[PDB]
Amino acid sequence: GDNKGITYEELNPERFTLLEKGTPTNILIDENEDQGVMIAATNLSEDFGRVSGTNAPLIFLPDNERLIIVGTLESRYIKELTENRKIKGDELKGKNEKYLMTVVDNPLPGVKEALIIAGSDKRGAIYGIYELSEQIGVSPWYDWADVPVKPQQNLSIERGSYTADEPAVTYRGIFLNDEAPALTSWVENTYGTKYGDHRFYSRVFELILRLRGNFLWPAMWDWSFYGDDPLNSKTADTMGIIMGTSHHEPMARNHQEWARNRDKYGVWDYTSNQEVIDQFFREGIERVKDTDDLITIGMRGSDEDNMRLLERIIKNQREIIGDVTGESPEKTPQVWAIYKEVQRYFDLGLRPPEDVIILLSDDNWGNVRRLPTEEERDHPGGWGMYYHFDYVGAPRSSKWLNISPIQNIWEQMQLTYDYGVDELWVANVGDLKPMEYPITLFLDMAWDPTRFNAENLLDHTRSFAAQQFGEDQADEAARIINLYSKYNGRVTPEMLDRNTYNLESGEWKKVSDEYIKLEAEALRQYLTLEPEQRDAYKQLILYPVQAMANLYEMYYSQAMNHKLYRENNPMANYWADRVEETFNRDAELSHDYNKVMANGKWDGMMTQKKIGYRSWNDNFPADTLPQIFRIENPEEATGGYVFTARDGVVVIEAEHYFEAKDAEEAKWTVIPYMGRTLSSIALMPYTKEVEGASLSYRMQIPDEVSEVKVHVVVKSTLPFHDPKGHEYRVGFEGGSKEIVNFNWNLNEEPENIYSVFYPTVASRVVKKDVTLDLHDTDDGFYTLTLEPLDPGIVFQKIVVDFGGYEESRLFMEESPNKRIE
Amino acid sequence: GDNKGITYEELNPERFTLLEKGTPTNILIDENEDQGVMIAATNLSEDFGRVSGTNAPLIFLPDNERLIIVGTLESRYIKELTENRKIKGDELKGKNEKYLMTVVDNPLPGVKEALIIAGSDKRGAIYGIYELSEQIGVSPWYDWADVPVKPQQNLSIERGSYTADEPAVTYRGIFLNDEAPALTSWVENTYGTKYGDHRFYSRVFELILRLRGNFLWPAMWDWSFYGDDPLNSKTADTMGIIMGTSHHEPMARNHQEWARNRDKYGVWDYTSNQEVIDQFFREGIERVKDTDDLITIGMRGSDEDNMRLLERIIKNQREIIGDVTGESPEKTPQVWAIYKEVQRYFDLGLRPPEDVIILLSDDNWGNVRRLPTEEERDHPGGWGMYYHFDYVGAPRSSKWLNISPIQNIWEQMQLTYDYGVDELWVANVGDLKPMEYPITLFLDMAWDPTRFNAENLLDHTRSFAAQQFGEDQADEAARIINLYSKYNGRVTPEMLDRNTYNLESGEWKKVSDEYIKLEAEALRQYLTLEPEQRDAYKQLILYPVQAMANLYEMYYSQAMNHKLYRENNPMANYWADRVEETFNRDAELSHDYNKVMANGKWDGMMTQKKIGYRSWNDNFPADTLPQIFRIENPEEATGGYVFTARDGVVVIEAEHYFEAKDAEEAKWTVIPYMGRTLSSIALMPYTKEVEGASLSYRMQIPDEVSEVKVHVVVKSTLPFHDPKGHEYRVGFEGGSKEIVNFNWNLNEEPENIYSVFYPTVASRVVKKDVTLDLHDTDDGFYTLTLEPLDPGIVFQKIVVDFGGYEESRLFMEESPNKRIE
Ligand SMILES: [Ca+2]
Ligand SMILES: [Ca+2]
Ligand SMILES: [Ca+2]
Ligand SMILES: [Ca+2]
Ligand SMILES: [Ca+2]
Ligand SMILES: [Ca+2]
Repeated sequence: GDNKGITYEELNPERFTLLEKGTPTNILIDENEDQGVMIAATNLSEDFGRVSGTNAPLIFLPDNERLIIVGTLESRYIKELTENRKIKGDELKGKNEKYLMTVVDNPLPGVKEALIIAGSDKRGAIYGIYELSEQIGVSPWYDWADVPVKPQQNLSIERGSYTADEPAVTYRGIFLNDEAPALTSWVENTYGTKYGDHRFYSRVFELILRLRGNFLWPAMWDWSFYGDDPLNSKTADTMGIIMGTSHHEPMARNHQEWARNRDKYGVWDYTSNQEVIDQFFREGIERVKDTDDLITIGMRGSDEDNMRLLERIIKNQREIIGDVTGESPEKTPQVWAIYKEVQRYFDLGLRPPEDVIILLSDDNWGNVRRLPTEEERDHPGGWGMYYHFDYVGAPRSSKWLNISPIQNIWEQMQLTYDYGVDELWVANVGDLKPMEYPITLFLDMAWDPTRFNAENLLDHTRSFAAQQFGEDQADEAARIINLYSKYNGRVTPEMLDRNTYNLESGEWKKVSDEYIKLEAEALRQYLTLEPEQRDAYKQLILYPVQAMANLYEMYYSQAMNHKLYRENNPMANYWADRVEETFNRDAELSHDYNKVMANGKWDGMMTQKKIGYRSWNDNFPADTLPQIFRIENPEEATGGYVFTARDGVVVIEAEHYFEAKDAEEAKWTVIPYMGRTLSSIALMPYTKEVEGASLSYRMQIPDEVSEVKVHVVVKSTLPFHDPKGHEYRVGFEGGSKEIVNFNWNLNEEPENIYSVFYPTVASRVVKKDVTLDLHDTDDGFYTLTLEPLDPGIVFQKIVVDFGGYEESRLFMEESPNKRIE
Repeated sequence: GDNKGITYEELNPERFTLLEKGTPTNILIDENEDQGVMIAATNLSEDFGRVSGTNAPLIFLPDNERLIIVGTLESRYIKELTENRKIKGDELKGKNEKYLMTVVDNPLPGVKEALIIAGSDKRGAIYGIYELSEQIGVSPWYDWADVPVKPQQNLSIERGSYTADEPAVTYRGIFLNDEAPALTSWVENTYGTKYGDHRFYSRVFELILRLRGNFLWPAMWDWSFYGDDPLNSKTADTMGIIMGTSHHEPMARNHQEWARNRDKYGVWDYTSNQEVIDQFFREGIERVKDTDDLITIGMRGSDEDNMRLLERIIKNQREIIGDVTGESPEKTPQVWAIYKEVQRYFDLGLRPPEDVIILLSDDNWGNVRRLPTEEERDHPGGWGMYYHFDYVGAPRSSKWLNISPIQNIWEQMQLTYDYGVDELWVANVGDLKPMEYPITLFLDMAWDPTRFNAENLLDHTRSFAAQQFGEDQADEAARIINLYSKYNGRVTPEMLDRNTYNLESGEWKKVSDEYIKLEAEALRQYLTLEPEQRDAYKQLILYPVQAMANLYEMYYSQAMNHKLYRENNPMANYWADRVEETFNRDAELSHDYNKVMANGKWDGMMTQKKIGYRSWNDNFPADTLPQIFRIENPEEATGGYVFTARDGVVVIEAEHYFEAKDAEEAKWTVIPYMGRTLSSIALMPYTKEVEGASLSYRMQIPDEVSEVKVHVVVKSTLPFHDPKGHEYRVGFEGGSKEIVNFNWNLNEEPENIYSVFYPTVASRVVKKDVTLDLHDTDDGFYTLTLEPLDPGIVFQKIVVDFGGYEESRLFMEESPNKRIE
């Protein structure tokens, strides 16, 4: 985490041994230490168990000659080292959330050598403990993304003095929100509770602390953090998480505490229900009195009368705080949120009391609305920013996957920090998963925005990947995380549909093929992993990539189906099938995530519907098959194709004729897939005469064109029946025709054998061209005919060329066309 | 194989039980049966072992009341059933290679019920036995492609009478050729022999017989089938394989028998060394006297004197055959090959004796050169066709993978059969692997070409896939086999290079992305397989697909590297890296095939070099890295980009400026990957004034253009500093400029909030356009400048539009450009 390259997998005299032949060195702690530090030290002890197979013993007396000595500045053992100048206590005293990690010789009598982890306060000590956890190899995501722990037999750590200094943002954390159906289902499946209890939140707290955050807004759609379980707040307070509430939840009451008793409580109008709402406020403050939770103040129900009533609500709330806490209101931390109604009041002069944090919000889509000017930056209480990775509302909700590329988060948050907003940073994380990477980035940036610039963003992603998957996997894993996040930034999954990208220009095909290419790369990486890494890889990379590449292909296929159905081309049916198959594959992938991956550990987390949005909300029953169209009796829907020119050319796959007239006995037969592109078409069988047979093609050409060059691509058939060679006649109906002999020189005569013969047969095709004058027509429509004059001619592709011809192995993209009857 | 849907996985009173609760029914055979039939029956007995865990007992007396009774028409038990009209003996007597498979009640006294497998001759009986093998689920490829056998506890087979009738081609088989280094290395690794001995060939024979072929040309570059091991011919003769030799190996002597003693033997000129060469011929015929091998006749060293000497050689060879065999020469089967020199002699009238098969050849690339006319079809000896899946020679060798799509094989071989060529079909198969599928198709077609037409080719591929991988895998496995074979038909791997496909038109990207998409589909299928199917899938599908998709991407990357290096664009370095990585991946894939897959069983088979061809032959040391180019000091090779218009537009990724002038303090900073396409560029940090800063772009426009529409795409930044909004100035240097305010209406005012505000911020970008008159310039070069007037403007993309603009999510493909200094 903080300090890279200081822990080694083998021992050394000038390094400090953390683990030797499977035996961990013991951890010394003051048995009366802050309990949250003790919990973290117990987690560290188990972290040594995950590494080596045996927990590091947690002792209360220096029984041993080598020790890991942990604690706060005021615990008995740490206090003794600072007093004896064995540790630079000045670097910690008065500092916020800071640790000092260093090896010292003879720290205590009877102890020869120790690693010291001293915190300026309880969170500083917890953070230093979790730094050691990451050194020995336990990712913050070891539980919440199943990131396995590499087993070890020996670990040593370099001497030196290490710290993360102080955090740059005072309160750094997350907001569980948009939490139904995913997080709520997962909690009910895991804990049996239709609410979040202290078991669930304890698990959330440990993750936030390991990530070095300190702050949480709890889930509140249909839950109440404070009311549902009395141990919720007690656990948060003990463990070291600062709790808060969102914008319109004043005075440490969760919204649902009012809603669940809306009939008993009244109006929520401060003018009529004033003493009912005052008592509401008071009870809340009483619940939190000796915790350090952040208190939202204010309220949302003429302009000057509104500004006055809000002024009264606030100073009323602050006398209630004074009353309950028994000390002046500024001794309790407070936050006041700017929303639309009160944004006007602010610009007219309205400010909270100056010790109060003023919380700003982004636009629900990751862009900051408003930042302090140089005159407003003065505000002694400072400023907050609320940022979205997930949103329910306009113009359409995004509830499914990560949509927040790393560049976007950084670009707006670096602006936020440079304008002086550094008291509170809190991110809407949805159900938490699958926002694991943007959460890590956002908290790391809140710790020290200074270490992030444009040139080094991806270094962060790389270190993240090396932590989750090992050095040897990190470059490629980070590349894929960065690139899929970028793709998801182009358009949310919920707003992606058949019309998002340009079909005719090739843009749709490009972005669909490129997402599938990303999937192929993720699959190759997946196959190189050890089995114990697969679930973490699926959660962090493979499922978002596979689900998005499948979703892109579904809508790309739908647009392809609609285009071909309009054109009356039976190929629409193939694309209808692909829409069905990909749509079902979406259900297969999320079934795997919920039920099979990690033995169903995350069942519930991936139940959000995403296919079938018609408005902004997800109030449709389930994932729904995108509408598709089918051509009845397709194998009889042939011929009748008419082409329009495009870019100085008409390019024609040979089976898309207008009409075909057969021979006596021999019939035009298309050979599916044959040749370089669509197919081949030939008179079958090769034993009958071809007299009178023909293929004809209908095409529109701009009347400005007076002569064309016709290219005809056929299979490199050799002259098996007659060494004169095969000929066919080619020309426009009512105009000039020429006869082409395409293989007279495909033989082993000395002048042919290597100059032409072996070159064209190894290529498998023959291209010939004639130049034909274009006679005048009233409508611009022409009929090109192909009359074979020998048996066995396999026609494949035609291009009539009047400027736009491009040399190419496939003979160019087919021009626009339609089918008739 | 022959009869589908007649074997069931559970028992039934009206079906015949082959396997019951793990116990197989016994196989009755005449203990004095033809030994090759006995070997096949022993293989059938072991096939029941692979299915159920216990071999079917092979007995010589009807000890049991239910039996599988097998044998030739003249074996004692079969002979008794035909005599008692229990079997329709008339349907078999006189017939060639035909079996009858049918359930009969009370076949023999003491036997209540039996499945009878009666052959018209030894191969007919062997074929009927192997039909039952496929019914119970043992693929012909169970050994040669590790196709696993589904375990069973119960099998029953429907009553009825089943046959494959008689084969349509008399001799059907393969030619091991181009066999070094792959097949030779695999044989040395597996058998320790620098030659093919009877252990190796016995394994080849069993495969050919299970595939229902009967013919082999043995490996002969540096081996001698007849001379290297005396059991080679004896095993072929016993087992039932007809042996032959290639065109210029007359009289059952392999070429190397002459070459290894070229100093002792002389000239190989029938005029000078006549009695030395006569004795050569005689010894050969003596070796084969009572086998049924096919004898090549003729010889290759004025025109009328040549036709006379060849006439003399032939009738000389035929008196030698008469002498050795003691019977007239026509009682020994003979074949005479047409090659170039003697093609003239044929058209002047020269024919072999009329009992001799006249062997024709394709062009070494799968196209038939010459077929009999209606007058020549008369030839009583009939005709052969030699067909290539592999070739060493012009214009360049193809030695690595399958290059023969199913459509091409069928289209030429159906022609071959319809013109009366049906005595000998033999395919050059290289090292045999990896031609497994075209071999199966080619032999199946030789058996009965009648059942193949254009509409049903892929049904064959589907049945093949269902046999190797199960019903549930068959559609998808066949789809991939068909599509990769088609791709390999476009250009051989050896002739593919950076120049094969069109780069500028998008064709190269298309075919590279589509091969990778095929790989992604193969990988998804691979993950659904049972572990015991993985090696067969890798051999038949995953390795050819992965190796080709990697090879395509390597050369596509090389062409991309060369284009960007020419343009002096540092992005060439990324593509240089991809060439290196893909080139090494080619070595990783074949290492896996040789050393890891199937525990190294096939080590040697995939050692052919394929990257580095400069001429027709593979006489370079090893796979060699394609040449790539790198730009030194790349992160300082920025700016200086000049664009040329294309298709009525100039499309510009914002970081490709010509020059950038910074502000006081704030500097132009590109944010890699940010936005929808290449990147974003912005003045950093957002706290300093932007006065005087600019980005300028140089572009050439046709002088016919008099006004343009300029689109500028920026990030949807909101007016955080000033609700007036952000502005930038945009215009041409020396011409008109306009000022754009791009976010004045991005707010929650009632007229903005849902009409524009939430729509554009959810899209993350803002596009604005101005219309600017185009002033005259002598050279057609223009400079467009972008001057930001507020902090925090994130520029992303520009398009100057004069006709060619297309609405698109990515704002079109960047126009041609170069970098300067
Ligand atoms: Ca969600
Ligand atoms: Ca501050
Ligand atoms: Ca679903
Ligand atoms: Ca080979
Ligand atoms: Ca015949
Ligand atoms: Ca190699």
